[PDB]
Amino acid sequence: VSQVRQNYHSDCEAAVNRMLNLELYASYTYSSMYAFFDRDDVALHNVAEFFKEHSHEEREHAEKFMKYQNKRGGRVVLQDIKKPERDEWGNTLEAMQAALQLEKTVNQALLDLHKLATDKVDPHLCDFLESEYLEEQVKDIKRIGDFITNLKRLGLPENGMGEYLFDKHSV
Amino acid sequence: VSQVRQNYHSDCEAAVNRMLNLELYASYTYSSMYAFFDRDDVALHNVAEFFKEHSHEEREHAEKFMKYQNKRGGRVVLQDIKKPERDEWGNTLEAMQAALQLEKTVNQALLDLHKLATDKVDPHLCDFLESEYLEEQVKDIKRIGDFITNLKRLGLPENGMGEYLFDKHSV
Amino acid sequence: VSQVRQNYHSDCEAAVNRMLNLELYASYTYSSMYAFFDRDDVALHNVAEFFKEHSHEEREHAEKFMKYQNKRGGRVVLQDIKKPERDEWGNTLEAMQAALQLEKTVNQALLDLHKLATDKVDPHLCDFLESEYLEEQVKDIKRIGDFITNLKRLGLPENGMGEYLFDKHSV
Amino acid sequence: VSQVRQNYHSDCEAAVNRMLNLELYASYTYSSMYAFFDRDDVALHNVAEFFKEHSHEEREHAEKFMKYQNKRGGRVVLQDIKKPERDEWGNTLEAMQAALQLEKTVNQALLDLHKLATDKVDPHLCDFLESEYLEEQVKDIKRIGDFITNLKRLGLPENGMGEYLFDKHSV
Ligand SMILES: [Mg+2]
Ligand SMILES: [Mg+2]
Ligand SMILES: [Mg+2]
Ligand SMILES: [Mg+2]
Ligand SMILES: [Mg+2]
Ligand SMILES: [Mg+2]
Ligand SMILES: [Mg+2]
Ligand SMILES: [Mg+2]
Repeated sequence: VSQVRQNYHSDCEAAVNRMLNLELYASYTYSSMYAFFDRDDVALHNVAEFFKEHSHEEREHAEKFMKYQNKRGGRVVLQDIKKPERDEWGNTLEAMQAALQLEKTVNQALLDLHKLATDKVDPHLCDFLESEYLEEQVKDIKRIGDFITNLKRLGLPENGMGEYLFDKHSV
Repeated sequence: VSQVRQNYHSDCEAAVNRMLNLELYASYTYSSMYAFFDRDDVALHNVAEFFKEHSHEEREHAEKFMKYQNKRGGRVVLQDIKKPERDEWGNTLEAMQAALQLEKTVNQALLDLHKLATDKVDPHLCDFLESEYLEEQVKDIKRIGDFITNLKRLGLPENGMGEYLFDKHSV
Repeated sequence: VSQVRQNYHSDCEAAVNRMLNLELYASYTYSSMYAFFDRDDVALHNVAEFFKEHSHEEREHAEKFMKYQNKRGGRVVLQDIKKPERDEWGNTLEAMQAALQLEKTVNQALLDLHKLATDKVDPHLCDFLESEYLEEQVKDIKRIGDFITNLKRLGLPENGMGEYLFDKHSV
Repeated sequence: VSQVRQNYHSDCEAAVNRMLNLELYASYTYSSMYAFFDRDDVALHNVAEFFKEHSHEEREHAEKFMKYQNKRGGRVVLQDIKKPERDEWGNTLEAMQAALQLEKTVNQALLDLHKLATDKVDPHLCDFLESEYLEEQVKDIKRIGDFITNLKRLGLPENGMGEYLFDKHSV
C-alpha cells in the first residue's frame, strides 16, 4: 500500500473510481447533446454551447476525482466510457429532461458515495464531496428545472417560436 | 414625556406606529411573491427580483418611520407582522394585481395619516409624508398599472410566451 | 412534488420553514433594540447601529433559507412574525444579555435542524448549515459575550460613564 | 406696493420680520455660549465650537428670511437685537438645557408663522418654512436632547471627568 494512505477504505476507493467513470459518462452525454444542437437541421447554437460547457465541467469533475484518488493513496482504475443512451435528442425540452435525469443520477451516486464515506468514517472524503460536488449539483438541478418549466411555458414540444426565443433569452 | 416632543399629537404617534406595521406587512407580502417566482415550477427570476427589491424598499420605509418617531419624541411600539394573505400567487398578472391593491391600501393609509396630521396641525409630519412617501407611491402605482396593462396586452392569464417575454423585457 | 426535489425530507422542509421564521423574529427583535437606543432619552447611537446591523443580518439569513428551500424543491410557507418580547430594553447591558439569549436560542434551533438533517441523511442541508450559519453564530455569541464582560467591567447597571464609554469604544 | 407682491399678506410680512429678529437673537445667544466655553476657567473648546457653529447657522437663517421678504415684495424692517438672557452659562449641561429651550422657542415661533401662512392661504411661505426650517429644527432639538441625556448619564452637574469626556467624544 501507499505510504500516503491513511483512513482510506478500499470500498471508498472503488466507489470513487466508479464515480469518476460516471462523471466521464455524463460528460460524454453532454458532448452528444452539443453536437445535436449544432446540426444544421436543429440549429439552436446557444443551447448547444450550454451543453458543451457542461461536458467540459463534468470532465473537470472527473479529473478532480483522479487527483483526489492519488492524494489519498488510492489507485485510479479506468473503465470504458459507454456511448450515451441516445443519438438524436429530439428538441430542447426533451434534451433538458434527459439532462435533469442525468444530473439526478449523478447526484444520487454522489449522495451514495457520501453515505459510504460516512459509514466508513472518512471525514475527508465527506468534506470533498460537500465542498466540490453536492452544492454544485443542486445548483445545476435547480437551473435545469427552471429551464424545463420555462420551456413548457413557451409550450415547447409543439411551439417552434417558443424554442427559438428560449435560445435567445434563457441561455 | 420626551423633552424633545413639541407639537406632536398622541393620535399622530399612534397612527405612525400603525403605518410602520403596515409597511412591514407590505414588505413581508413582497417577500412571499419573491419566493413564489423563484420556485422551480414558476421560474420567472426577473419578476422575482422585482418583488425582492420592493420588499427591501418597504422595509426601508418602515425604518424611516421608526427614525421619525424618535425624532419627534414619540415611542415605537411594534406589533406582530401578519403573514401575507396568499401562499401561492398564481402568475405574474395575478401577483401584479395583488401588488396594485396592496400599494393602493398603503397609499390610502398614508393619505389618511396625512389628513390626521393636517387636522392636528402638524406641518412637519405632513412634509415628511409628502417628501418621503406620497410621490414614491404614485410612482409605484403608475408603474404596476403599466405592467398590468402590458401583461394583459400579452394576453397573460392564458399566454405563457407572453409571460416569459414580460420577464425578459419589462423588468 | 418538485421535479427538482431529491433526498429532501418533508420534516427537514418544515423545520427550515420554521427556522426562517425564527430568523425573522430575531431580526424584528433587533429592530426593537435599534429603535430603543435611538430614543432621545436613551441616546446610545453606536449601540443602536450595532443592533440595526444585526437586524439586517438576520433578515439576510432568513432570505437565504427562502432561497435554500426553493433550491431543494421545498415550498416556503410563511407565518406571522411575533412582536419582540419587550418594548423597552433597559440599558446596554440588559439589551446585550437579551441578545445573548436570543442568539443562543437561534443557535440551538440551528443545531437542532442540523441533527434532524443528520438523522434524515441529508448531507447538503448539513453543509449549508455548517457553511452559512454555525460558525457565524459562535462568532456572534463570542462577541456579545465579550461585550457583556466589558459592560460589567465598566460596572454597567449603575455606572453611566461606563456605558457612555462603551458606546464610543467597543462598537 | 411692490410690483412683485402677489398673495403676500401684510400680517405674514410682519411675522417674517419678527421671525428674522428672533433668529438673530438666537444667533447672538449662541455667540454668548461660544465665548463662555472659550474662557480659560471654563475651557471646553469643542463645546465652544459647537455653539459657534450654531450661531453662524441661525445668522444664515435670518439672512434667508431677509432674502425671502424681498422675493415676495415685503420690506425688511430691522429691530434691536436684545442681549442674551445670561452672561455666564454655568456648565455644559446648563448651556445645553438653555439651548434646548431656545430651540423650542424658535421652533414654536416657526410653527406659529406656518399656521398664520396656512390661515392666510399662502402656499409659498408654507413650503419655505417646511423646506428650509421645520425639519432642520426637529433635527437640532433631537440632537440637543440626545446631548442632555448623555450629559446626565455622565452625571454632569457634579462629575467633571464626565464633562471633559463629553467634549472629546460627543462633539
Ligand atoms: Mg458532476
Ligand atoms: Mg453537474
Ligand atoms: Mg411604502
Ligand atoms: Mg411603495
Ligand atoms: Mg441567524
Ligand atoms: Mg447571528
Ligand atoms: Mg433657526
Ligand atoms: Mg436651529
